Amino acid sequence: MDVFMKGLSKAKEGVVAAAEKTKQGVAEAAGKTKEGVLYVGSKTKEGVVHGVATVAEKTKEQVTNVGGAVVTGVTAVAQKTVEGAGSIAAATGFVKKDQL
Amino acid sequence: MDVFMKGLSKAKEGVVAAAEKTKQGVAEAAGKTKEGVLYVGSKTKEGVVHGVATVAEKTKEQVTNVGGAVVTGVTAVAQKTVEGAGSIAAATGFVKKDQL
Amino acid sequence: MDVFMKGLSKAKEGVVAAAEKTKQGVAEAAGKTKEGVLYVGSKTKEGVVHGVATVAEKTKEQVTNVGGAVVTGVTAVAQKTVEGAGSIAAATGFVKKDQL
Amino acid sequence: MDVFMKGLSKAKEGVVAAAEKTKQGVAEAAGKTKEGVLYVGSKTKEGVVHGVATVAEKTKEQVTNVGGAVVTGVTAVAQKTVEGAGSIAAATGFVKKDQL
Amino acid sequence: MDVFMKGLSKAKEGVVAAAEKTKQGVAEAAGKTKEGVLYVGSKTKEGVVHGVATVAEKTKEQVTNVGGAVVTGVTAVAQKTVEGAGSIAAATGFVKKDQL
Amino acid sequence: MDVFMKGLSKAKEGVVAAAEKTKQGVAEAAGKTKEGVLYVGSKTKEGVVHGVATVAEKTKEQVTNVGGAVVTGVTAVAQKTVEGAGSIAAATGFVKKDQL
Amino acid sequence: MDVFMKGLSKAKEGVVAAAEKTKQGVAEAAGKTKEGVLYVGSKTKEGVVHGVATVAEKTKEQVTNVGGAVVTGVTAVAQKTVEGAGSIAAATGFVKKDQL
Amino acid sequence: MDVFMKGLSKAKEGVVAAAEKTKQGVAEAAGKTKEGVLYVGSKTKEGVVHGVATVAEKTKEQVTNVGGAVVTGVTAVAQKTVEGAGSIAAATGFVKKDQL
Amino acid sequence: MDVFMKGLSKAKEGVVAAAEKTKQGVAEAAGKTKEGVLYVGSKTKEGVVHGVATVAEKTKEQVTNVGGAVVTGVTAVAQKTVEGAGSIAAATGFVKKDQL
Amino acid sequence: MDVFMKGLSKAKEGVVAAAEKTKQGVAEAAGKTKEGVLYVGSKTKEGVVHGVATVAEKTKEQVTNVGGAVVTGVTAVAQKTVEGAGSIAAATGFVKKDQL
Amino acid sequence: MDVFMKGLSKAKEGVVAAAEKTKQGVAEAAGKTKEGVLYVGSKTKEGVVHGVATVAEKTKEQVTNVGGAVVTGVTAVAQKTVEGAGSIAAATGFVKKDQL
Amino acid sequence: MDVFMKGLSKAKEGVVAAAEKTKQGVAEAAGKTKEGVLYVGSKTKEGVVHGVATVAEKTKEQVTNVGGAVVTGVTAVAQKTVEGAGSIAAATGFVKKDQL
Amino acid sequence: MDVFMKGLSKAKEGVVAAAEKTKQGVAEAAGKTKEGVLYVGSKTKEGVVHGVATVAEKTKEQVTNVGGAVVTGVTAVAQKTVEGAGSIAAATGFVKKDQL
Amino acid sequence: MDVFMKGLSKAKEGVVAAAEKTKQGVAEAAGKTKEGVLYVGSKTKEGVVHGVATVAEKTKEQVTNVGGAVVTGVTAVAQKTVEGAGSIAAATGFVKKDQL
Amino acid sequence: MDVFMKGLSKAKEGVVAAAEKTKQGVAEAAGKTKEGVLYVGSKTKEGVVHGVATVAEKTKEQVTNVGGAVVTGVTAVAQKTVEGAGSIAAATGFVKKDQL
Repeated sequence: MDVFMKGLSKAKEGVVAAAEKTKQGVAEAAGKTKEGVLYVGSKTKEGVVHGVATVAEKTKEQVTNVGGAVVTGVTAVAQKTVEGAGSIAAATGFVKKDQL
Repeated sequence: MDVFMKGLSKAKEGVVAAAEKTKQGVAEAAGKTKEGVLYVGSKTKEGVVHGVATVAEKTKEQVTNVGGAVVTGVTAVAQKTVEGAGSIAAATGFVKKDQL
Repeated sequence: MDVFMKGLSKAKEGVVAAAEKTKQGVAEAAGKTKEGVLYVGSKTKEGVVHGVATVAEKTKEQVTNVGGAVVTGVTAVAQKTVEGAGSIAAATGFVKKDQL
Repeated sequence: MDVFMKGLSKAKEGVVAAAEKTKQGVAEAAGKTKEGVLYVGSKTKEGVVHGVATVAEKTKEQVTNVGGAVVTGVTAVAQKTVEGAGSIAAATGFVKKDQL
Repeated sequence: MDVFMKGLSKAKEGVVAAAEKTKQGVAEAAGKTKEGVLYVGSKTKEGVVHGVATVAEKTKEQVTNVGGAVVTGVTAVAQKTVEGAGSIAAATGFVKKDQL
Repeated sequence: MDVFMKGLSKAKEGVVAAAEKTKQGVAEAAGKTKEGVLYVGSKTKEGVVHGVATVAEKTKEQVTNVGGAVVTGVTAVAQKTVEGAGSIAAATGFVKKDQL
Repeated sequence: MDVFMKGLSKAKEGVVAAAEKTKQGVAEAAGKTKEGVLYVGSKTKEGVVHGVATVAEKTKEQVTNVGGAVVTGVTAVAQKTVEGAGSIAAATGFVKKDQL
Repeated sequence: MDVFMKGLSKAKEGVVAAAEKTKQGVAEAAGKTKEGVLYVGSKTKEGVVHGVATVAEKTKEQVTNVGGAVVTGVTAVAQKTVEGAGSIAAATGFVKKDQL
Repeated sequence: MDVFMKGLSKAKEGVVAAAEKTKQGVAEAAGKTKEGVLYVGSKTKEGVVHGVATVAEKTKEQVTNVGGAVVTGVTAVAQKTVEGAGSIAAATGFVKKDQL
Repeated sequence: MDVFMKGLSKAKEGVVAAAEKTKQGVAEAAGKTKEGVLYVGSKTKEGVVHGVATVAEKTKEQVTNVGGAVVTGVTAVAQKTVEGAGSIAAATGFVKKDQL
Repeated sequence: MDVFMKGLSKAKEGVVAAAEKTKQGVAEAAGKTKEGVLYVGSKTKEGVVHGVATVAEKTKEQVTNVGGAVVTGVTAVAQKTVEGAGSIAAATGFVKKDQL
Repeated sequence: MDVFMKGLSKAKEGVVAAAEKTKQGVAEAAGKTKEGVLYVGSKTKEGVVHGVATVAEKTKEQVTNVGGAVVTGVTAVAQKTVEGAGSIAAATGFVKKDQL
Repeated sequence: MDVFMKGLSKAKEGVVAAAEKTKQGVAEAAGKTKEGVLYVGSKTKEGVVHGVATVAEKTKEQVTNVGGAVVTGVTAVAQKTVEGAGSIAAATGFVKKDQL
Repeated sequence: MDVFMKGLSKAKEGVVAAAEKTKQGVAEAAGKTKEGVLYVGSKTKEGVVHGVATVAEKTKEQVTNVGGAVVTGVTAVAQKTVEGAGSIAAATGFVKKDQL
Repeated sequence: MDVFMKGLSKAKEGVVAAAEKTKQGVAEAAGKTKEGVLYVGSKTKEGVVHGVATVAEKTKEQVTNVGGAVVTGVTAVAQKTVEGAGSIAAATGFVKKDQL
C-alpha cells in the first residue's frame, strides 16, 4: 500500500525556443485555490515591429499605441466578501484512504 | 492497493517554438477552484506589424491602436458574496477509498 | 485494488509551432470548479499586419483600432451571490470506492 | 479490481502549427463545473491584414476597426444568485463503486 | 508503506533558449493557495523593435507607447474580506492515510 | 438720460477658420461716408489649384491666367466733382437729442 | 446723464485660424470718411497650389499667372475735385445733445 | 455726467493663428478720415505652393508669376484737388454735449 | 463729471502665433487723418514654398516670380493739392463738452 | 473732475510667438496725422522656402525672385502741395472741456 | 602563213576627259569566261550635288540617300553548281588551223 | 610561218584626264577566266558635292548617305561548287596550229 | 618561224592626269585566271567635297557618310569548293604549235 | 626560230600626274592566277575636301565619315576549298612549240 | 634560236609627279601566283584637307573620320585549304620549246 510516481525525460535533440509552462515528463498532484485574484497583462512571443512613423503637425492631443500586443484603459475589481458565516474551499489533488 | 503514475518523454527531434501550457507525457491530479477571478489581456504569437504611419494635420483629438492584438476600454467586476451562511467548493482531483 | 496511470511521448520529428493547451500523451483527473470568473482578451497566432496609414486633416475626433484581433468597449460583471443558505459544488475528477 | 489508463504518442513527423486544446493520445477524467462565468474575446490564427488607409478631411467624429477579428461595444452580465436555500452541482468525471 | 518519487534528466543536446517555468523530469506535490493577489505586467520573448520615429511640430499634447508588449492605464483592486466568521482554504497536494 | 452699450462673447468651442469682417457680439454706431473710392481685387478662401501644364511649341504670343480667382484688364475711374457750389454728406450713426 | 460701453470676451476654446477684421465683443463709435481712395490687391486664405508645369519650345512670347488669386493689368483713377466752393463731410459716429 | 468704457478678455484656451485686425473685447471711439490714399498689395495666410517647373527651350521672351496671390501691372492715381475754396472733413467718433 | 477707461487681460493659455494689430482688452480714442499716403507691399503668414525649378536652355529673356505673395510692376501716385484756399480735417476721437 | 486710465496684464501662460503691434491691456489717446508718407516693403512670418534650383544653359538674360513674399519694380510718389493758402490737420485723441 | 596585227594612234588634239574602257586603235583576241560572278556598284561621271538640307525635329527614325547615283538594300547570289559530271567552257578568241 | 604584232602611239596633244582601262594602240591576246568572283564598289569621276547640312533635333535614329555615288546594305555570295566530277575552262586568246 | 612583238610611244605633248590601267602602245599575251576573289572598294578621281555641316541637338543615334563615293554595310562571300574530283582552268594567252 | 620583243618610249613633253598601272611602250607575257584573294580599299586622285563642321549638342551616339571616298562596315570571305581530289590552274602567257 | 628583249627610255622633259607602278619602256616575263592574300588600305594622291572643326558639348560618345580616303571597321579572311590531295598552280610568263 504505497504511492509511486516519476518522470523521465530522455532526450536527443530538444528545443524549447519561446514557450511557457511546458511539461515534458512529469507527475503532479497540484491542488490549488484562488479566492480573489486578478491577471492583467500582455505577452508576445516571436513578435516583430518594423517601421513606425507618427507625426503631429498642429494638434491639441494625439495618443498612440503600436506594439505587437497592447492593453490600455482597463478598470477591474475582483473580490470575495464573506460577511455572514461559513466559507470552505478544499482544492485537493488526490486522496487515498483505503482500509484492509 | 497502491497508486502508480509516471510520464515518459523519449524524444529525437523535438521543437516547441512559441507555445503555452503544453504537456508531452504527464500524469496529473489537478484539483482547482476559483471563487472570484478575472483575466484581462492580449497575447500574440509569431505576429508581425510592418509599416505604420499616422499623421494629424490640424485636429483636436486622434487616438490609435494598431498592434497585432489590442484590447481597450474595458470595465469588469468579478465577485462572490456569501452574506448569509454556507458555501463549499470541493474541487478534488480523484478520490480512492476502497475497503477489503 | 490499485490505480495505474501513465503517459508516453516517444517522438521522432515533433513540431509544436504556435499552440496552446496541447497534450501529447497524458493521464489526468482534473477536477475544477469556478463560481464567478471572467475572461476578457484577444489572442492571435501567426498573424500579420502589413501596411497601415491613417491621416486626419482637420477633425474633432478620430479613433482607430487595426490589429489582427481587437476588442474594445466592453462592460461585464460576473458574480455568484449566496445570500440565503446552502451552496455546494463538488467538481470531482473520479471516485473509486469499492468494497470486497 | 483496479483502474488503468495511459496514453501513447509515438510520432514520426508531427506538426501542430497554430492550434489550441489539441490532444494526441490521452486518458482523462475531467470533472468541471461553472456557476457564473464570462468569456469575451477575439482570436485569430494565420491571419493577414495587408494594406489599410483611412483619412478624414474635415469631420467631427470617425471611428474604425479593421483587424482580422474584432469585437466592440458589448455589455454582458453573468450571475447565479441562490437567495433562498439549496444548490448543489456534482460534475463528476466517473464513479466506480462495486462490491463483491 | 512508503512514498517514492524521483526525476531523471538524461540529456544529450538540450537547448532552452527563452522560456519560463519549464520542467524536464520532475515529481511534485505543489499545494498552493492565494486569497487576494494581483499580477500586472508585460513580458516579451525574442522580440524586435526596429525603426521608430515620432515628431510633433506644434502641439499641446502627444503620448506614445511603441514597445513589443505594452500595458497602460489600469486600475485594479483585489481583496478578500472576511468580516463575519469562518473561512478555510485547504490547498493540499496529496494525502495518504491508509490503515492496515 | 444715459447711453449704454456692450457686447458679450462667452464661448466654449469657437472656430473661425478663414473669414473676414465677422462680429460675434458687438454694439456699434458706425457712421461712414465715401465720396470717390475704388475697390479692385481678387480674394480666395480655401482654394486649391492642383496640376497645371501649359506649353507653346512655335507661336508668336500666348497669355494665360489660371488661379482660383483672376481679374485682368480693367480700366475704371471714380470721381466726384463739385465745380459749382454746395455739397454735404452727413453719414451719422445715431442722434439722441431729447429735452425734458 | 452719462455714457457707458463695454465688451466681454469670456472664452473657453477659442480658435480664429485665418481671419480678418473679426470682433468678439466690442462697443464702437467708428466715424469714418474717405474722399478719394483706392484699393487694389489679391488676398487668399487656406489656399493650395500643387503642381504647375509650363514649357515653351520655340516661341516669341508667353506670359502666365497661376496663383490662387491673381489680378493683372488694371488702370484706375480715384479723385475728388472741388474746384468751385463748398464741400463738407460729417461722418459722425453718434451724437448725444440732450437738455433738461 | 461722466463717460465710462472698458474691455474684458478673460480667456482659457485662446488661439489666434494667422489673423489681422482682431478685437476680443474693446471699446473704441475711432474717428478717421482719408483724403487721398492708395492701397496696393497682396496678402496670403496659410498658403502653400508645392512644385513648380518652368522651362524655355528657345524663345525670345517668357514671363511667369506663380505665387499664391499675385498682382502685376497696375497703374493707379488717387488725389483730391481743392483748387477753388472750401473743404471740410469732420470724421468724429462720438459727441456728447448735454446741458442741465 | 470725469472720464474713466481701462482694459483687462486676465489670461490662462494665450497664444497669438502669427498675427497683426490684435487687441485683447483695450480702450481707445484714436483720432487719425491722412491727406496723401501710399501703401505698397506684400505680406505672408504661415506660408510655405517647397520645390521650385526654372531652367532656360537658349533664350533671350526670362523673368520669374514665385513667392507666396508677389507684387510686381506698379506705378502709383497719391496727392492732395490745395492750390486755392481753405482745407480742414478734424479727425477727432470723441468730444465731451457738457455744462451744468 | 479728473481723468483715469490704466491697463492690467495678469497672465499665466502667455505666448506671443511672431506678432506685430499687439496690445494686451492698454489705455491710449493716440492722436496721429500723416501728410505725405510712403510704405513699401515685404514682411513674412513663419515662412519656409525649402529647395530651389535655377539653371541657365546658354541665354542672354534671366532674372528670378523666389522668396516667400517678394516685391519688385515699383515707382510711387506721395505728396501734399499747399501752394495757395490754408491747411490744417487736427488729429486729436480726445477732448474734455466741461464747465460747472 | 603568219599572223599580223597592230594599232596606230596618231593624234593631234586628243582629249579623253572622264571615260572608261576606251580603245583608240587596237587589235585584240580577248577570250574570256565567267562562271559565277557578281557586280554591284554605282558610278558617276561629271556629276554635281549642290545644296542639301535634311532636318528631323522629333522623330524615331529617318534615313536618307542623296548622291548622284545611289544603290541601297540589295541581296544577290550568283553561283554555278556542277554536282553531277561534266562542264566545259571554251571561250576562245580565234582559232587558225589550216593545212597545206 | 611567224606571228607579228605591234602598237604605235604617235601623239601630239594627248590628254587623258580621268579615265580607266584606255588603250591607244595595242595588240593583245588576253585569255581570261573567272570561276567565282565578286565586285562591289562605287566609282566617281569629276564629281562635285557642294553644300550639305543635316540636323537632328530630338530623335532616336537618323542615318544619311550623300556622296556622289553611294552603295549601302548589300549581301551577295558568289560560288562555283564542283562536287561530282569534271570541270574545264579553256579561255584561250587565239590558237594557231597549221601544218604544211 | 619566230615571234615578234613591240610597242612604240613617240609622244610630243602627253598628259595622263588621273587615270588607271592605261596602255599607249603595247603588245601583250596576258593569261589570267581567278578561282575565288573579291573586290570591295570606292574610287574617286577629280572629286570635290566643299562644305558639310551636320549637327545633333538631343538624339540617341545619328550616322552619316558624305564623301564623293561611299560604300557601307556589305557582307559578301566568294568561294570555289571542289569537294569531289577534277577541276582545271587553262587561261592561256595564245598558243602557236605549227609543224612543217 | 627565235623570240623578239621590245618597247620604245621616245618622249618630248611627258606628264603622268596622278595615275596607276600605266604602260607607255611595253611587251609582256604576264601569266597570272589567283585562287582566293581579297581586295578592300578606297583610292582617290586629285580630290579636295574643303570645309567640314559637325557638332553634337546632347546626344548618345553620332558617327560620321566625310572623306572623298569612304568604305565602312564590310564583312567578306574569299576561299577555295579542294577537299576531294584534283585542281589545276595553268595561267600561261603564251606558248610556242613548233617543230620542223 | 635565241631570245632578245630590251627597253629604251630616251626622254627630254619627263615628269612623273605622284604615280605608282609606271612603266616607260620595258620588256617583262612576269609570272606570278597568289594562293591566299589580302590587301587592305587607303591611298591618296594630291589630296587636300583644309579646315576641320568638331566639337562635343555634353555627349557620351562621338567618333569621326575625315581624311581624304578613309577605311574603317572591316573584317576579312582569305584562305586556301587543300585538305584532300592535289593542288597545282603554274603561273608561267612564257614558254619556248621548239625543236628542229
